[PDB]
Amino acid sequence: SDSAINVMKWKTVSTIFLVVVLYLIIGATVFKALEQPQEISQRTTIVIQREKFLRAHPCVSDQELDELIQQIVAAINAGIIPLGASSNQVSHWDLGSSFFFAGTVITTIGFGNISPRTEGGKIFCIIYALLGIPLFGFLLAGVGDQLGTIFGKGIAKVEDTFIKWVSQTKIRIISTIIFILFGCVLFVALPAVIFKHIEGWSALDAIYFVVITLTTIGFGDYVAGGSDIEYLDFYKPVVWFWILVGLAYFAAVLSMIGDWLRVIAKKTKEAVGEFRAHAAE
Amino acid sequence: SDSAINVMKWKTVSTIFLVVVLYLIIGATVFKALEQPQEISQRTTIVIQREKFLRAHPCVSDQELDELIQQIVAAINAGSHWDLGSSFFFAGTVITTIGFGNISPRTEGGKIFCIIYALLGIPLFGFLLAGVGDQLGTIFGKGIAKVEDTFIKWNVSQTKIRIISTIIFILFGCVLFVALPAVIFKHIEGWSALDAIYFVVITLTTIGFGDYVAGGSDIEYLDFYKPVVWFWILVGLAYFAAVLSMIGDWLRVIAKKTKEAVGEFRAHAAEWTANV
Ligand SMILES: CS(=O)(=O)Nc1ccc(C(=O)NCc2ccc(Cl)cc2Cl)cc1
Ligand SMILES: CS(=O)(=O)Nc1ccc(C(=O)NCc2ccc(Cl)cc2Cl)cc1
Ligand SMILES: CCCCCCCCCCCCCCCC
Ligand SMILES: CCCCCCCCCCCCCCCC
Ligand SMILES: CCCCCCCCCCCC
Ligand SMILES: CCCCCCCCCCCC
Ligand SMILES: CCCCCCCCCC
Ligand SMILES: CCCCCCCC
Ligand SMILES: CCCCCCCC
Ligand SMILES: CCCCCCCC
Ligand SMILES: CCCCCCCC
Ligand SMILES: CCCCC
Ligand SMILES: CCCCC
Ligand SMILES: CCCCC
Ligand SMILES: [K+]
Ligand SMILES: [K+]
Ligand SMILES: [K+]
Ligand SMILES: [K+]
Ligand SMILES: [K+]
Repeated sequence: SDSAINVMKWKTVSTIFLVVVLYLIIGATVFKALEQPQEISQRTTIVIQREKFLRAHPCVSDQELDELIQQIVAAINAGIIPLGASSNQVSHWDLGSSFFFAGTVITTIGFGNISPRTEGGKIFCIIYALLGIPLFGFLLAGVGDQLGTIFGKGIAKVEDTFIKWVSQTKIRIISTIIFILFGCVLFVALPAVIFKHIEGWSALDAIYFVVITLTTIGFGDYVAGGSDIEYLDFYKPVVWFWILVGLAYFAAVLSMIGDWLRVIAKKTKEAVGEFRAHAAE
Repeated sequence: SDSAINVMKWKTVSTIFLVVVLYLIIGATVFKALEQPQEISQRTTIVIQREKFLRAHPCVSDQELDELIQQIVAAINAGSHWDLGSSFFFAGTVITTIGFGNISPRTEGGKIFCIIYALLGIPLFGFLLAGVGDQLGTIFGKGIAKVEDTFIKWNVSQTKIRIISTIIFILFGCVLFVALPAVIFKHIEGWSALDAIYFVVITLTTIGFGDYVAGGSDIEYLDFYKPVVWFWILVGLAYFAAVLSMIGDWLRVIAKKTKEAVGEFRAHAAEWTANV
């Protein structure tokens, strides 16, 4: 009965699909609740700034002012500092910043502050990604293993001394607390602190940046290394290492969260099974 | 000997690490080769536009121009972006981890929710994309039963015909999830042929720079378009997940082969040099 299990499978995929549809709608409405207000205040007050300089200089043709801004915003995506007081500039595609970019491709973070303009750069980026991504995978997989076997020796010692007057599958609960507790210190708390100090971001922004980057979402609204500050270059390498090990960590963490849902889902599926079966007496 | 296998493992991780380091350096140098030129041409010609705009409108003094650009850079950090739909789109960029980021949260609350929404969303989406995988896999599973019947009752038989199947997967696959959608994008968005395919690959690999985004400009869109892209993403992401996984396995193989080919090169360099 091969098609008997296939009918069961399509029934599962579909309910999850609808759960995910529903999840997007909830999310959609909570984001627009949160962001539509500040957007409206900032759009009224940017038209306030506009009319102050629109009529304060009528001798500018005035259909060309919105065309000027289009030439600035188009050119900001390639990354420019168009000013008289700072017309000498650093490079976006120097030795290092192209090494950084290559990293955003293979990890699939893809911040995208810097991205290829040349038709060749795009064609190479496509080739570089398709071979790079799988390749990086194996490293991040091995970075997983090692870091796993490190914490494997770390729980042998702590599941020896906590052998008091002891269940097997309940000491699993105490281990996974030590994974999340120490884990959020090493790959989230401590690095966010460093970022707060070095970059000059808010406490929230750092942790946000940590999570957005290590989940490989990589908006790129904040980027470590991104501004022209000073930089120790003890710094930037330490971040490469952080990324290597942080991405490993979040891969597990997300995988745990995944399994918790599996469980929560059985429970809630059989709780509805109960709710129907009693349905008022 | 438990530490005997651990030393083997760290030896594996390291060579891969150095391969990946080396891969970034090659890549680094090919990107800078490619992009440092266009950067220099665009920086000269943006200072040409700057000094041209003082002269072509002398009404503007040099001191108000630097104040204007500060109000544009201020306004670049904001930009409706968060309408009914575009917040649904955003939520999608979070869970798929494409994360284009054309639209991103500014409010301290939006960031805090985004963190919570991502950590529970990402794993959840995974299961769907996993199931979308299965089904699409079992569809093409019936599709190869029929085509491995009519071609396996005659010419050159087994162990080479696996090579012909995986060509049919990639050939048809690149039509449905790369060629055909890029065409539609060329027509609808008005991108170049290259840009479409670039956008397809950048998005379906979940890299998601966001230098191009389907739906992103303020054009008349047909109500039918944007949903059809949601579906494409759902099934395209599934496809590329396998494709990347294949590419991964090819490397596994290429790596054994190249490891034993060096094993050969050494072994003759040996018993050609013992020959005195
Ligand atoms: C805007 S810029 O391109 O001109 N400036 C730079 C920006 C960032 C970096 C860099 O390497 N940061 C650490 C890092 C490393 C690897 C990965 Cl995947 C992610 C991260 Cl955050 C370097 C230069
Ligand atoms: C400045 S804007 O944000 O308002 N413009 C938009 C940009 C995109 C969309 C949209 O729905 N695109 C289809 C789509 C769906 C889900 C995912 Cl993950 C990716 C994609 Cl490309 C809508 C508006
Ligand atoms: C296991 C219970 C569910 C929630 C556990 C949350 C702990 C991890 C959060 C990491 C954020 C750092 C705290 C903020 C310090 C300024
Ligand atoms: C100084 C400002 C610090 C702000 C700390 C707020 C961070 C809270 C993050 C929420 C943790 C989510 C855990 C549950 C996910 C399953
Ligand atoms: C010891 C591991 C060797 C693996 C090297 C694989 C190199 C892949 C190059 C891809 C050619 C386009
Ligand atoms: C990008 C690198 C292309 C392949 C380079 C060859 C790998 C050398 C290490 C193999 C030793 C077994
Ligand atoms: C600009 C400094 C970056 C040096 C990189 C060193 C570690 C790379 C590991 C992939
Ligand atoms: C976060 C809301 C999910 C609701 C799911 C309902 C499935 C029976
Ligand atoms: C002192 C050890 C450093 C911890 C690794 C993460 C650093 C950003
Ligand atoms: C070299 C033995 C394997 C463990 C090494 C960890 C080094 C950070
Ligand atoms: C099999 C083709 C479906 C996706 C094409 C439309 C996406 C732009
Ligand atoms: C047109 C340049 C091609 C780079 C591989
Ligand atoms: C919020 C989840 C509801 C599942 C029945
Ligand atoms: C707007 C969501 C529809 C997905 C097919
Ligand atoms: K921008
Ligand atoms: K991204
Ligand atoms: K991005
Ligand atoms: K990603
Ligand atoms: K991404």
